[PDB]
Amino acid sequence: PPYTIVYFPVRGRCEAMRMLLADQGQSWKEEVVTIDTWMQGLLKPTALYGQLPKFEDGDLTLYQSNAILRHLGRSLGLYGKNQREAAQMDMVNDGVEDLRGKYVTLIYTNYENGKNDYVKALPGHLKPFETLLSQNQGGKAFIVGDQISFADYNLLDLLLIHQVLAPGCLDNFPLLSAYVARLSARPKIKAFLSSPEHVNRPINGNGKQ
Amino acid sequence: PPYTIVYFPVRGRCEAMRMLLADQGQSWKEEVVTIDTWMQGLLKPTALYGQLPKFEDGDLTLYQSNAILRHLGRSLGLYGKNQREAAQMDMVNDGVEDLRGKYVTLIYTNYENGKNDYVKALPGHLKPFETLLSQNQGGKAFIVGDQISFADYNLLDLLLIHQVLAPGCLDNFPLLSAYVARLSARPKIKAFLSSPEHVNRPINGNGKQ
Ligand SMILES: N[C@@H](CCC(=O)N[C@@H](CSCc1ccc([N+](=O)[O-])cc1)C(=O)NCC(=O)O)C(=O)O
Ligand SMILES: N[C@@H](CCC(=O)N[C@@H](CSCc1ccc([N+](=O)[O-])cc1)C(=O)NCC(=O)O)C(=O)O
Repeated sequence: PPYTIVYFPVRGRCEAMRMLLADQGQSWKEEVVTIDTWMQGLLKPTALYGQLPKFEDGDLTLYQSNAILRHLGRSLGLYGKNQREAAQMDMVNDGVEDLRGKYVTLIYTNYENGKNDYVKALPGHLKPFETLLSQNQGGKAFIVGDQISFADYNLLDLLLIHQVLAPGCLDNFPLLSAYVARLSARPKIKAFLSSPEHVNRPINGNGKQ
Repeated sequence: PPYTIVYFPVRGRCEAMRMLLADQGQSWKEEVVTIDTWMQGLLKPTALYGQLPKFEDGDLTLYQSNAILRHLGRSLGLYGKNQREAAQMDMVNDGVEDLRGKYVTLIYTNYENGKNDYVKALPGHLKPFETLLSQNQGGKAFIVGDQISFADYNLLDLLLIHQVLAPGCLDNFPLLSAYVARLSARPKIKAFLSSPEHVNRPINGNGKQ
């Protein structure tokens, strides 16, 4: 530390890492970048891939939301207890990222014409996570092993935004329903999710959610 | 170990991990899955995300190409020397993945109509990697630090397949050109790139490259 998140005034690819920091009792600074400021062209060319989020942890400056999550995982001991768990956590997180990519593409490029096919195809994309939960202490612990990891925060966010997109998408996925309920109920996440910083921030950069 | 790769008969998302294993002096088995076998629908339901590659390292079964690369990185000491390097390697690999994703979309969905725009947009996506190299011992070493990492193999593969897509795309990226040449010249990679199993394998699954 200190921690700084440099991002658009949205939840997007930062709410997972924000929930992570909150739940871990870490404080951080938000450097909010408007599109107006972004369109000025001063910051964009200094970013590695010309994109946000950008994250600072003391002397370490990072880009790529999942690299940031993995760094937080390794540094804060949220990357499982062993080599198997670390690999399985990567496998989970890559799955989360696949579906997030499909979600982002829908929201920003094809919402009106593509939502119906998306929500229709969604249960097939959520089943893997229910399956993962089913094979880990009957879904009563975390996505991998018995301790919270970076992969949990990301999957939790993915499930949260998808409930907004499709209200009852988790009714046919009991383990994922209770999982969302259980992790959201953790005191520090509970507090974060009800905080003005979170509540008064749109999920995405357009209207669409 | 033992190592087993379960995949379709293409280079695709497995050539990087193959070059990794080859370069590290590791042997592995190929379990080639044909469209016919996939269609018969016994293996697909058992795969976590209904997709390949599937990877076995002794008792550990994995899906997700990048999770496999990260696992090989962690277990074979190809994940840098410290926290900073590990995070920067993740930042590089995620960038490689982003571009590979765009590549896959071009190849498999919009090759003819989209190739023109893809190639004109390509230099903007290659520049970050040239910049990284220029800032790491003047491009004389690896993408991050002075030892080969899982990120190098993934980047190397991505660059190679783009040299097929756009013959001269590295002309204006001299450090990447030399980087490709130098890594390709590593005896075990040089050997692997000539080997019939690689040479006889098509880059993609639809016969487009
Ligand atoms: N692979 C990268 C993807 C990063 C990314 O897509 N960043 C978007 C913002 S996240 C999605 C997003 C986009 C826009 C807004 N907004 O409010 O304007 C909010 C969120 C961006 O920087 N766009 C600016 C640009 O490319 O020039 C990662 O995981 O970090
Ligand atoms: N995020 C995953 C992506 C893997 C993936 O996309 N797998 C696909 C493509 S394999 C490479 C491939 C693509 C297309 C053909 N083809 O026939 O044209 C052949 C092989 C797959 O298994 N598809 C089977 C399915 O979904 O049922 C990863 O990184 O491993």
